[PDB]
Amino acid sequence: PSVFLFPPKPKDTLMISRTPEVTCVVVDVSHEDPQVKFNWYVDGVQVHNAKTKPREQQYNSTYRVVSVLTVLHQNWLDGKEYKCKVSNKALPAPIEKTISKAKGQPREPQVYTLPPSREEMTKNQVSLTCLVKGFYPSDIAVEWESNGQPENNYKTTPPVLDSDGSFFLYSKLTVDKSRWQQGNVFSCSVMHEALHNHYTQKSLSL
Amino acid sequence: PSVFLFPPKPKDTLMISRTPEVTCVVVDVSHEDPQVKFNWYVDGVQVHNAKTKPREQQYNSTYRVVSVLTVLHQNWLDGKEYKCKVSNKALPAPIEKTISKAKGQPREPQVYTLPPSREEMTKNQVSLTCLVKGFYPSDIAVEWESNGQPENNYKTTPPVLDSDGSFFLYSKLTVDKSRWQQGNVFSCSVMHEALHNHYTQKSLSL
Amino acid sequence: PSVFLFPPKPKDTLMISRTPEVTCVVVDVSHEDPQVKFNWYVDGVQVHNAKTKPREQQYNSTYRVVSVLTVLHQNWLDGKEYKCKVSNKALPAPIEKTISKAKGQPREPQVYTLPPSREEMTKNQVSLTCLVKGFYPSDIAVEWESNGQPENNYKTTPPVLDSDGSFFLYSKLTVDKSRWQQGNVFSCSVMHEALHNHYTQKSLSL
Amino acid sequence: PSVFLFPPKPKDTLMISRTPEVTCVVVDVSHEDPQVKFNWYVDGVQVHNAKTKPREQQYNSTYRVVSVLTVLHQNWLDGKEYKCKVSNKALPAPIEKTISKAKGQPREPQVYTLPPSREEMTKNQVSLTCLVKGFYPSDIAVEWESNGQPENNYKTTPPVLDSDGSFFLYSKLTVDKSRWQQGNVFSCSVMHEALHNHYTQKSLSL
Ligand SMILES: *[C@@H]1O[C@H](CO[C@H]2O[C@@H](C)[C@@H](O)[C@@H](O)[C@@H]2O)[C@@H](O[C@@H]2O[C@H](CO)[C@@H](O[C@@H]3O[C@H](CO[C@H]4O[C@H](CO)[C@@H](O)[C@H](O)[C@@H]4O[C@@H]4O[C@H](CO)[C@@H](O[C@H]5O[C@H](CO)[C@H](O)[C@H](O)[C@H]5O)[C@H](O)[C@H]4NC(C)=O)[C@@H](O)[C@H](O[C@H]4O[C@H](CO)[C@@H](O)[C@H](O)[C@@H]4O[C@@H]4O[C@H](CO)[C@@H](O)[C@H](O)[C@H]4NC(C)=O)[C@@H]3O)[C@H](O)[C@H]2NC(C)=O)[C@H](O)[C@H]1NC(C)=O
Ligand SMILES: *[C@@H]1O[C@H](CO[C@H]2O[C@@H](C)[C@@H](O)[C@@H](O)[C@@H]2O)[C@@H](O[C@@H]2O[C@H](CO)[C@@H](O[C@@H]3O[C@H](CO[C@H]4O[C@H](CO)[C@@H](O)[C@H](O)[C@@H]4O[C@@H]4O[C@H](CO)[C@@H](O[C@H]5O[C@H](CO)[C@H](O)[C@H](O)[C@H]5O)[C@H](O)[C@H]4NC(C)=O)[C@@H](O)[C@H](O[C@H]4O[C@H](CO)[C@@H](O)[C@H](O)[C@@H]4O[C@@H]4O[C@H](CO)[C@@H](O)[C@H](O)[C@H]4NC(C)=O)[C@@H]3O)[C@H](O)[C@H]2NC(C)=O)[C@H](O)[C@H]1NC(C)=O
Ligand SMILES: *[C@@H]1O[C@H](CO[C@H]2O[C@@H](C)[C@@H](O)[C@@H](O)[C@@H]2O)[C@@H](O[C@@H]2O[C@H](CO)[C@@H](O[C@H]3O[C@H](CO[C@H]4O[C@H](CO)[C@@H](O)[C@H](O)[C@@H]4O[C@H]4O[C@H](CO)[C@@H](O[C@H]5O[C@H](CO)[C@H](O)[C@H](O)[C@H]5O)[C@H](O)[C@H]4NC(C)=O)[C@@H](O)[C@H](O[C@H]4O[C@H](CO)[C@@H](O)[C@H](O)[C@@H]4O[C@@H]4O[C@H](CO)[C@@H](O)[C@H](O)[C@H]4NC(C)=O)[C@@H]3O)[C@H](O)[C@H]2NC(C)=O)[C@H](O)[C@H]1NC(C)=O
Ligand SMILES: *[C@@H]1O[C@H](CO[C@H]2O[C@@H](C)[C@@H](O)[C@@H](O)[C@@H]2O)[C@@H](O[C@@H]2O[C@H](CO)[C@@H](O[C@H]3O[C@H](CO[C@H]4O[C@H](CO)[C@@H](O)[C@H](O)[C@@H]4O[C@H]4O[C@H](CO)[C@@H](O[C@H]5O[C@H](CO)[C@H](O)[C@H](O)[C@H]5O)[C@H](O)[C@H]4NC(C)=O)[C@@H](O)[C@H](O[C@H]4O[C@H](CO)[C@@H](O)[C@H](O)[C@@H]4O[C@@H]4O[C@H](CO)[C@@H](O)[C@H](O)[C@H]4NC(C)=O)[C@@H]3O)[C@H](O)[C@H]2NC(C)=O)[C@H](O)[C@H]1NC(C)=O
Repeated sequence: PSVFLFPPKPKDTLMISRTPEVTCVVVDVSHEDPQVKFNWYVDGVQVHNAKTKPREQQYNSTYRVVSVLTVLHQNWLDGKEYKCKVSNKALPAPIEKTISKAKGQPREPQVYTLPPSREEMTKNQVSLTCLVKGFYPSDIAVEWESNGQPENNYKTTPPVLDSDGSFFLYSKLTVDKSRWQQGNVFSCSVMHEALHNHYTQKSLSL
Repeated sequence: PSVFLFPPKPKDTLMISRTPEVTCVVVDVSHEDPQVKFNWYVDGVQVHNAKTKPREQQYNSTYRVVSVLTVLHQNWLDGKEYKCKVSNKALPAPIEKTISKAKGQPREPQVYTLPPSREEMTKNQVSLTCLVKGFYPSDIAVEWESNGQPENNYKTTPPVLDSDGSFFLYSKLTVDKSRWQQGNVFSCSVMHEALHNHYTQKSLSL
Repeated sequence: PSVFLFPPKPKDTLMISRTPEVTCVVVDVSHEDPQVKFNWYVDGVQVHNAKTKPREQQYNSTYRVVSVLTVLHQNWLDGKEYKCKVSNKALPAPIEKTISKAKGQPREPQVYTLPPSREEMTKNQVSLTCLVKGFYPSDIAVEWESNGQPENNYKTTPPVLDSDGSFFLYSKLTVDKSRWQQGNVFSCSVMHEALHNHYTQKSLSL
Repeated sequence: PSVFLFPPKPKDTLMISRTPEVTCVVVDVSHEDPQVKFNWYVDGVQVHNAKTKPREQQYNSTYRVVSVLTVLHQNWLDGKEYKCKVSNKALPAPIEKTISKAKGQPREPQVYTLPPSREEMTKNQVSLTCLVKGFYPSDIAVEWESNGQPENNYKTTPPVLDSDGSFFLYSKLTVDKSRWQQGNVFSCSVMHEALHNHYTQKSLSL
């Protein structure tokens, strides 16, 4: 019987709108010793009931019981260590897996905007590109805006480790040629931990 | 013995960095019946221990006991009704004061930037002005940036009710003439509930 | 039982036609000790009967007795300290609340009128704005005139302290686009203590 | 006991000099039932001995037995389905995991090379970028050359699915400013299934 802690999705931490949650999961819960008793400790103080809220589930030939605890942004972004202390009878001595954003003197993500190669103009749909480099840690979200209104045709590579011990990632927003020539202004937003107001925006036009 | 609920400061709600808190206070707590027992209910479910955390305090010729409960942005911005149910013996039937951001189909704050009257150029320190109008509700924060770096010399009128049932407010950033002539770019940021990404920025230059 | 002194409205002080009055008010006057005896002292000499003139009034579960004393412009603008010395039997030692408007070197507000950001022109109703800065003390009132006739659509932020130890405040007069383009002449009037003839007017047009 | 099939590395498939191999691996092989009997079938006909060649290995508290089969370029690029049929006594009915790379009409990536945003020039190290889009299937590898000699400072995002059902990926080669200004010629090489000679190269310079 082994435990697994799950950090929250980025998007949900960086925004005041969402509810980011830390997830703890237990798999391989023997039919004979089905009792699992979760114990959550926030940094140090037990958050007891806090928000923990499981359910049981039959699976493989075993069980999978998942218990969830809500997290306060503030605390997370500030590194409060979150701890899961799960207990069973089959198990010998309760397992205690832990999890916190990975400490690490943050690096202010650099963000540039790059236009389509003359070459691409040859086709009926050009492609704009905004590289987001040298930031830390991975957590970060990118979104595109052509005005106040944000666009649809766009994807975002996940991050890769650079040599700096830094991070970088790209994002494409394919756009119908006309648009681009008709010199419209586009902007890719980058929300992250170190951006002064957890945000910065750049723009591409003609 | 009467109770008073206190909504959180704007700044602390709109940002993922801060810890916005709802404050409940009891004044006029008779020397003979000093026992006050707080009961907090979130929307409906009692948050029992949640985060409540008071202390007693001798004052006037009476007592003032303040108990505080932490609030999750999400929930607040979404209107969860927060309720304080205070009880004493002197008091007849516990008092139950409540409090939630004031419902009200929000209005996307319009934000413009205005330069100094030719007339002001006459002095050794000009003044830039960004009006923030027609938004709702009052909650909103304004900050100034000349580059990535944010400035110091600046104040922000509180809001006033307009005819629209809307709100508006101004903000000055006095700046040394040279600066202004040396065509530097300035920007006043407006963080609010309805701004797509809870933010928008405008700029003033030459 | 607690007393509250009320300085006169600005308009009423700065003009020779109005009668500006200082108001003293008593709240929570216990049904058993309803006797309240007003004692007015101007600067030093008791103004005894002067113009004091109350009446009694039953309220929530208490009484609220208001007594008023007329003030001479001259004396006020010159700083004569006005004092209210209220006495009751319930109360221990009569309360003596005082009131004079600000101490110090009044300063001449300098006023500028500013037009609507081109951007605002995009809408069906532009907005004119006249900042009134660097004045002392807060006392001051603003009024709008598009001709000899003054307008209606307009509000006035209260003052905020600046760094000069000075004061400033703004005022909006939203106006329907056409009229503004139709190059009409508008003026925001500023009545204050240090304006030569306790007034000054500026205008905005095309 | 569970089996895992491993497709060959791209470079090894697209080139006539390398030997690309499909790998089959068995984990959690119980100390009591350590007998694992590998059965390889190419597309349909069992390749019996073919080239299969394992060995046993003790691990955590279990065994991990890896057996490898060499693959003919031709057959692979043509889609021959490769199958691993592993059997043990502990296990109930042998596991048969399969593996062939993608089905469908491969598509010819179109490649563009893009320069660093003027803005980047502000720093001590610019960054070159060549987007590789609209290709199928994911299989593909990129390499950088500044001459005949290929560089080191560079990473390569994995692919992401686009809307065409196509694929695209980027690759950064940070380079010290001077060199870029010193107008040196750089080229990013793209080896893939549909590139005429399973290759194509583009260059960036001044
Ligand atoms: C009997 O059956 C059970 C389930 O049955 C499955 O069977 C298979 C065949 C399948 O086809 C289905 O039929 C069915 O799912 C078995 O349970 C499994 O038990 C495994 C252990 O034996 C366990 O392995 C771990 O898996 C980890 C990740 O697995 C992902 O993939 C699953 C399927 O795609 C998915 O369901 C999982 O949830 C998980 O994906 C991510 O899960 C998050 C939880 O919800 C989720 O988070 C969300 O959270 C917020 C909250 O609202 C919000 O929802 C967000 O959207 C979201 O972020 C993620 O989104 C979600 N992703 C997706 C795409 O949904 C894997 O990481 C583990 O790796 C570790 O184990 C190695 C092996 O021992 C170690 O060597 C490694 O070190 C590693 O752990 C390291 O930990 C270190 C510190 O913690 C790190 O430094 C290091 O980086 C880690 N290493 C790595 C490389 O990760 C591990 O393999 C399975 O997850 C579990 N399945 C499920 C679903 O529970 C059961 O075991 C069976 N019995 C047996 C024993 O055979
Ligand atoms: C014995 O002494 C006690 C204290 O002693 C005081 O004595 C005086 C003379 C003083 O000089 C000192 O010696 C000492 O302070 C007495 O206690 C007082 O009891 C009063 C009742 O008798 C009570 O009146 C209410 O006051 C409300 C606001 O008062 C502010 O001002 C205080 C002093 O400046 C300040 O300390 C208060 O805290 C409060 O200011 C704001 O307080 C928030 C609480 O901390 C604070 O919030 C923060 O929260 C976050 C959390 O971290 C973060 O900290 C943020 O930074 C921050 O936002 C605010 O910042 C803080 N502001 C500042 C500048 O710090 C007043 O609003 C009440 O008005 C209501 O009452 C009227 C009369 O009955 C009603 O008619 C009105 O309707 C009104 O209630 C309405 O409610 C509706 C719905 O709720 C609304 O629709 C409507 O808008 C409301 N109306 C209005 C106009 O408000 C009320 O007057 C005093 O506050 C209390 N003082 C203290 C400090 O507790 C005790 O009473 C004495 N015995 C007696 C009976 O004589
Ligand atoms: C009962 O009840 C009540 C409640 O109320 C309610 O009720 C109901 C039933 C009815 O009946 C009524 O009453 C109401 O509705 C009570 O009483 C109340 O309350 C209180 C007491 O407690 C008071 O006081 C408070 O508040 C205030 C405000 O007020 C104001 O406003 C209002 C509104 O509107 C009004 O009404 C009033 O009056 C005021 O004002 C006004 O008045 C004046 C005079 O008359 C005016 O003027 C006039 O005159 C002139 C001459 O020339 C001219 O003519 C003009 O035109 C006119 O008009 C003005 O203008 C007006 N305005 C308006 C608004 O309208 C406040 O202020 C206060 O406050 C205080 O406290 C706080 C806290 O503590 C603070 O903050 C502040 O500040 C103060 O104190 C102090 O002060 C100082 C100065 O600045 C400072 O510095 C310091 O610091 C402070 N301290 C502290 C602590 O802080 C208060 O609070 C009220 O008012 C009342 N109401 C009425 C009616 O009035 C009672 O009590 C009960 N009973 C029992 C329970 O006991
Ligand atoms: C014991 O323990 C262990 C743990 O671990 C650890 O430990 C230690 C002690 C040591 O010893 C070791 O082991 C380590 O460290 C265990 O085992 C383990 O774990 C597991 C089992 O459980 C496994 O598996 C998992 O993971 C995976 C990953 O893997 C990968 O990676 C890694 C890292 O590195 C490696 O190692 C491996 O191998 C892999 O890969 C690799 O390999 C291959 C082959 O060899 C390669 O290739 C090669 O070959 C070629 C030919 O030509 C060439 O030569 C090249 O060059 C070479 O290299 C490759 O490349 C490599 N790579 C790397 C990375 O390196 C994963 O994958 C898996 O996953 C799964 O599951 C999940 C969940 O479930 C999912 O998601 C996925 O997906 C999968 O499944 C499935 O799949 C499919 C496909 O896609 C899908 O669709 C589906 O959906 C799915 N399902 C689901 C549910 O979802 C897994 O998880 C591992 O691996 C191991 N490790 C090792 C060593 O390996 C055991 O178990 C224990 N015991 C007991 C307790 O029992």
